Amino acid sequence: QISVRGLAGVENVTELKKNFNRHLHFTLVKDRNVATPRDYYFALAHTVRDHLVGRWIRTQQHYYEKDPKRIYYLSLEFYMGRTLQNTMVNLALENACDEATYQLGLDMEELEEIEEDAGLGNGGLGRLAACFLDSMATLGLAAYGYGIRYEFGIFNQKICGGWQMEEADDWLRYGNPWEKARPEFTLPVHFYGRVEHTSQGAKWVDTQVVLAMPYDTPVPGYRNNVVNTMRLWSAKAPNDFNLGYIQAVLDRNLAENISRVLYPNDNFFEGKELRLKQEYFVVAATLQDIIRRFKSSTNFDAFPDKVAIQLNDTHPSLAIPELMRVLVDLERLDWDKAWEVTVKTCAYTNHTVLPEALERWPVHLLETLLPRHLQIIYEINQRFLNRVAAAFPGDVDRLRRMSLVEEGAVKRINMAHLCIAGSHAVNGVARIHSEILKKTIFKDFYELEPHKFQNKTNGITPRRWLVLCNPGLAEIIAERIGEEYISDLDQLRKLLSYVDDEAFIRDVAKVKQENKLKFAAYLEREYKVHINPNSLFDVQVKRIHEYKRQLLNCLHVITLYNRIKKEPNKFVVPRTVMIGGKAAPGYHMAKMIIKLITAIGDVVNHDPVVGDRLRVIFLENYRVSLAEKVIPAADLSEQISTAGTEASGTGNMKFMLNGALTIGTMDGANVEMAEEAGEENFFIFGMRVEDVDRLDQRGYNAQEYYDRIPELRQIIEQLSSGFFSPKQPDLFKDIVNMLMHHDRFKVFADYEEYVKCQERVSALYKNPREWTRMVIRNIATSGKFSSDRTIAQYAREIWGVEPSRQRLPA
Amino acid sequence: QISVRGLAGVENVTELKKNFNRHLHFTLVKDRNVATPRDYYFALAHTVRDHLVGRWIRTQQHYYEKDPKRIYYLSLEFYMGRTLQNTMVNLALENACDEATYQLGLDMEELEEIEEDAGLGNGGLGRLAACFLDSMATLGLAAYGYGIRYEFGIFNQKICGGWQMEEADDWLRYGNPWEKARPEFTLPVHFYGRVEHTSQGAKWVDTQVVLAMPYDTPVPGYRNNVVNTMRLWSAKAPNDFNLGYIQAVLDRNLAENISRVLYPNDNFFEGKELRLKQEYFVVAATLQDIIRRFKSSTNFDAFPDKVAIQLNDTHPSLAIPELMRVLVDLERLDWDKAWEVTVKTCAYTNHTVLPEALERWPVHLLETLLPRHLQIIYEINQRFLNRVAAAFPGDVDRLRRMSLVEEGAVKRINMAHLCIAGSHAVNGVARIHSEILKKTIFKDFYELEPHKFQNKTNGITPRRWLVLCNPGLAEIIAERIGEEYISDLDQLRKLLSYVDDEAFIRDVAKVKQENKLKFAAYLEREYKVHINPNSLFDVQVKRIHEYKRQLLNCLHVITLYNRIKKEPNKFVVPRTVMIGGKAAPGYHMAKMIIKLITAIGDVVNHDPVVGDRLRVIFLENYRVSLAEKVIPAADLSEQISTAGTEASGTGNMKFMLNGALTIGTMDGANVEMAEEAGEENFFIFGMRVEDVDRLDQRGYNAQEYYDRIPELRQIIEQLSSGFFSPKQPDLFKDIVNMLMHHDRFKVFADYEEYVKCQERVSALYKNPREWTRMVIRNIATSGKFSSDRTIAQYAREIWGVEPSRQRLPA
Ligand SMILES: OC[C@H]1O[C@@H](c2cc(O)c(Cl)cc2O)[C@H](O)[C@@H](O)[C@@H]1O
Ligand SMILES: OC[C@H]1O[C@@H](c2cc(O)c(Cl)cc2O)[C@H](O)[C@@H](O)[C@@H]1O
Repeated sequence: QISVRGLAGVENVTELKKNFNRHLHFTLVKDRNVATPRDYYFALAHTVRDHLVGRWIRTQQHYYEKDPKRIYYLSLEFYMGRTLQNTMVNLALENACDEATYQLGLDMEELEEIEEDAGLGNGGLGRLAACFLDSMATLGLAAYGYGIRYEFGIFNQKICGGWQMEEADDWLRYGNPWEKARPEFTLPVHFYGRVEHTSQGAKWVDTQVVLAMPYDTPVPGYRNNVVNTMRLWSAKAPNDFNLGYIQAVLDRNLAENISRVLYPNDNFFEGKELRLKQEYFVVAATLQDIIRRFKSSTNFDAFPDKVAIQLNDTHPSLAIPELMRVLVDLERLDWDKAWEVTVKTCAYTNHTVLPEALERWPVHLLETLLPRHLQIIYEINQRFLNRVAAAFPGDVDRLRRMSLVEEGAVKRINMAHLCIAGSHAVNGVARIHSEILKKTIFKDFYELEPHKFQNKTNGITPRRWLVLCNPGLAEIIAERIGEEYISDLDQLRKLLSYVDDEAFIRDVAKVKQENKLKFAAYLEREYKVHINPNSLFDVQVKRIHEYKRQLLNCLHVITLYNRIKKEPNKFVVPRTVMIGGKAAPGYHMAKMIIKLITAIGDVVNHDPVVGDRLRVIFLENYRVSLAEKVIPAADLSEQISTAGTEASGTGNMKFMLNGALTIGTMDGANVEMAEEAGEENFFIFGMRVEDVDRLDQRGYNAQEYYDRIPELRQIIEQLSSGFFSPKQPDLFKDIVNMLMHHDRFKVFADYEEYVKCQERVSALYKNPREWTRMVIRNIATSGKFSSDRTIAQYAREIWGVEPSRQRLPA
Repeated sequence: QISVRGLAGVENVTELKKNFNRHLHFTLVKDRNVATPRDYYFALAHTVRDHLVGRWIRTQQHYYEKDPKRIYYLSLEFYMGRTLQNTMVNLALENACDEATYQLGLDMEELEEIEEDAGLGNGGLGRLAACFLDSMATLGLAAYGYGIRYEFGIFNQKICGGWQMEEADDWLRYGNPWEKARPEFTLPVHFYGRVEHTSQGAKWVDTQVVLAMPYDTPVPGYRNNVVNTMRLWSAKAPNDFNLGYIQAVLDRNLAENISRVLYPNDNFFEGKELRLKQEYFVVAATLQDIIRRFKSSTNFDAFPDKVAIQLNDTHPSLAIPELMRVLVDLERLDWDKAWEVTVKTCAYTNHTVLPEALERWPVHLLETLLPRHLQIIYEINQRFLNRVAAAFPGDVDRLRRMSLVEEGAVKRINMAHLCIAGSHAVNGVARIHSEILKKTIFKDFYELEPHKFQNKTNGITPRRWLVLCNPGLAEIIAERIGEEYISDLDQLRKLLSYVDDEAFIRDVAKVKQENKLKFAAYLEREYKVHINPNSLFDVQVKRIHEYKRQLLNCLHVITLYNRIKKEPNKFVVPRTVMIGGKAAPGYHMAKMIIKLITAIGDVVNHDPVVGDRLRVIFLENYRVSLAEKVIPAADLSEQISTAGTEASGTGNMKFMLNGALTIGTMDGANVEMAEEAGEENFFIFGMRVEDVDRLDQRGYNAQEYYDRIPELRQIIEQLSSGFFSPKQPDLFKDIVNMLMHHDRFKVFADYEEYVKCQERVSALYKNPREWTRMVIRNIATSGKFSSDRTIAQYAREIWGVEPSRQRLPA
């Protein structure tokens, strides 16, 4: 149908059809009379998978022969989403499969909806890893993603009576056609035990053993015939485990619980033992696999020339002392040489400055679980602090500030400090974030080793986040400037010469309207809710957190409602306000915010005087597959975190690429986005980081704002009195109390500027032509935020490898 | 190479080779450079599996269109063994695959050894179910095997210091290519809860739900293109199970433990709750599936015309009250009508008379776990005892004897009594066993309903137990009489006209010698033990139990050793005595018997004076795949259970079919075997059932035998003093004490006759020609013991269906 979706040749369509029928018969053991729609999905998936394997085998063969430097990306999260469409896009198979399935009497889009999301991440950090894998394959790097194959991913969110309910994400229930179990590469991982010192070094003995079994998933590059590997470990008990008899067999579950479930916290540290076991499990298995592959190329001098290990946050920080353990205890290298290799091999990416998100493990936990690693950590600390002492003699407070060991009630290890000490590069994820790191939390470290600190602004893959989810927009762009931009997003700048082109303006606007109509229909079909497709689609989708300030959005929504009630017969630009996202199960305040949103909807959506001028919808079960639907449909993107709290954001970039305008604070990547597009083409409001600092020094008093803003006072009084909860008048007392007395994120301080800025948004929306022209100026300058750019910078500036756009033979 | 293994046509071999290469590439994602031998096995398995699916789909389609009466065989055990070779044999693919793999540079037998046994059974009962499935498919019956997909089958047995060690049988580790998950047919099973009585009957409420997910395995008939289904249920937690968050997800294991492990007891009742849950789980899921299939053909009058349910022992006895529950509570049939349907549908096979093996469940367990079923059981009992009271007025002791409810310390339900009451047919498994049932334990029931009681003598499949495991013998037989006997074993009688044929005599003897040489080499290659291939192979392989009297064998072995030590330079027929089998983990005495066997070996095998004249080997990890190796190699089959204890035996039939002579008591099927071959061609010794009864009435005193048999006295003195355990002199005190004071199985009483009979065996072995002639007379009369005969009798006399040897189209 559309050009960017590839060729549907006679030979190709015929071959796809026969292979579809072969899989239905031989693989699924079905015929057309008994086949379910799910059987049809699987037949398609296996057919597409067949096209991957040839390239997969030849890619890994190519790496064996050429022996390039290998990049190992270690993460506890890979938020992959669905694989079928992505695979078709990257292999240029989409139109051919669409035609083939149509001729078989099937609708491909319907089959695509059957695939479960691979939900092995929480949000931004997990999705970044997924975008990064796509870009590394597209840029021809010999890269491997290593993680855990969780049996249960992020929970499915149900809303019951306005409250979030969690249910297990049993994503493997029907099987996963994309993964290949590799039980032959099973590796042992050790826990507990004790340390013995001999004549020939230390020995870690009396350990409990858990097996790590790898499952490999292919990662196709964009039309370059490269297929890299994501290797995910699964926990298995050894066969003599606990070996009355029946109980011993049932107790195997204990060991296998390591890979059972993803911790559902985003930007929050929960110091539970099972989480620590997960972190060591991934690191121990991965490092053995790395070293095995290195030896099959004795002399570890060349190790950093052939291996790069990227630590995604501090979660795999144990890679540093584990590498030291292997090099010193097992390979018998001297400490100083081992340390040189480790530092040159490892690099660390920081993703947050929130104190509650920083990993600080109790010494007593590491003592029992990983006694040898604790010893190595102490030795690293001693040697590091000796360097600090020599550099800044007599500065005793610096020594205590920089220590890997934090003293106090319980002694803890600061994992971020470990990562900096043992890595040759430390990077933040947006320019403002990387500056904050050097100025505040890692200032001491920056002073000691300034060369270590870098910036790598985040990006998103234009394959999933434009071509896949928004083919209509990708097509009208390709009509003007060709197809090269899909792997070279800077080419979108060429669209600036079309900002006054009336044909293009109409097309951009048409694509958005189509996206909005399709999404409006989806809301009725799957959730029975009626919305006006001509209204402004005002959307905030992201994890529910206090710092992300969904509450500030709520205040604006109520302001709009109160203004309509005050002057009903006055014209207002109609809005559909959509908010979605999951709350961590134990995060009470975030759960209360969800309830508030639904409660506001309950009042607003049923007020006759409001009509179809204002609607508030909570988007249930926000996840990658839902993002692919709602983002192309959005008009306004809400990126309203308190300045200095959102390290980067990536949702922001997705909205920019898909034709939404942004209302946002000067936080994270918003700063660089506004810089690229021009501040006049962005809706910037609120405190800058410097203004937040000034308020903190003076002392933040929310009462001041309540006293001086009558509209804000009305809302707080409505919340307190039970306007949005008539049967439970005091339901939102915790929210009001927090807002009034202990708001770390200064919601009130940005309220006036936010509401004023929102008025400017509504004004522009009244003029469709000038709204669309500003949209074009955004899309056209979004090129910097391709993860291809991000990965190219990592490759050149951290890993020491050159990216390549050259094809491998088909 | 050999005729019975089928044709290796040019077209077939070429096609197999290309499909092998396709699976290696596309299915396994490997090439010839990285492929492991296990990859080669899987490529072969997938290639052979492809040939099954066409026939599988068309068989199940045929059943849908023709709507025949369906046979449901319910068992907690299916001891299937390996599937690859069996599939090739039944599809006539063995020579073609052998040729194809040879041309690819691979040895097929080596690949066959890679397959794990499907060890989902304990011994005789589990293996009978497997033989039965083969025969039902071969006889063209619309039959379904229903059971549990245990994650862990029978434990692997390791011998350490002469002691049995158990390790988990992780048989699914590498995947199972034969099964097909059918998550679309997932069914809920209910546990616990309580009963509510309404206006419209009883209701079972507040239950805990476990999901039952089916996995289907194909069962090919012998060259008739029929492929039936074995459906095995796997336990799954529902997604809202327990739905802090992490613990709730980890607790899903509790529900899923139902299908985790096979209880490793054979012929022994362990009244554990998890076992009861397994028994209900299989029954509840199966019956819903049965009824679903029946409704898709309202009126349950025709139910018994379209459905037969065979209960394999009492393990699935809950099918009776579960069918009543469904019919009465859910379908709203009146009691009397529901009961008529149930009785006409169900039939029960008894497999034991041992009191310790009979299932007697505590009322308090059923009360908590299955409250509605207990109520139904009481009502069944009340109505049944009313019939007994009317038939035998005033006989109050009969009422208490026949009750389904046993009074005492703890009230129990006798599951065997339930089965008789609720089945239209009750059968034993050998003529003597079925007579014992009518005369002793079920005498009261036989008097009330004589028509109910039948015999169905057990059998074994001649596919696995001759063609597959002994191709050399199958071939020399086919040369003389053709190939028809493989599905018509009575044709072996034609071999009687060859008993004086010198060519045939030499061939039979040659095949045995070849089998013995191959097995002697196996013992060195995989277990580093040296044996003399010219010695008599004296083998007892079966589960270790007191009733099977491995101890009587031990006494004979020591007698032979003591006789050699007394007269070293006297000639004795050389023997290799092989004993193998697993002991239940909690069965202390059986574990002590294994230790005794190894201890005897330790002394005997290292005595220089003995030389290669006597060897004692314990066959480690006895299982189906090992049976296929050792049985064709045997000269003498030990079937020496105390008369009246072995219900049938099936190992006995396997040895008879494969050219071993039998030393045995007149117990189980031994009686019918001796009858078929002629008593002169069998080595029969010891007490008959009547002699055991006379001894019990008088009182068994073992001291009498000790006092009057000096050779027996010497052995007991050797055991007591520590001759076979010099470092632990009292190691075997428990064994001596049991033998002397509390031997339920009268080992001493048969010792003299056993030793005397063994002398006659040695005498015959000295004359190879007359030994072989007797062998021919055994093989020739083994036809009755084909499971095709057994199943034909079940079909005609119990199920009311006609078997068919007619092909379905290829
Ligand atoms: O860098 C990817 C994303 O990581 C997010 C992020 C950082 C973390 O440290 C953890 Cl544990 C989870 C997470 O989603 C940041 O909040 C977001 O600003 C950033 O865009
Ligand atoms: O009928 C099959 C076999 O079942 C055996 C047998 C009977 C049982 O009741 C149980 Cl629980 C397990 C078992 O293996 C009998 O001991 C044997 O004599 C018979 O040949």
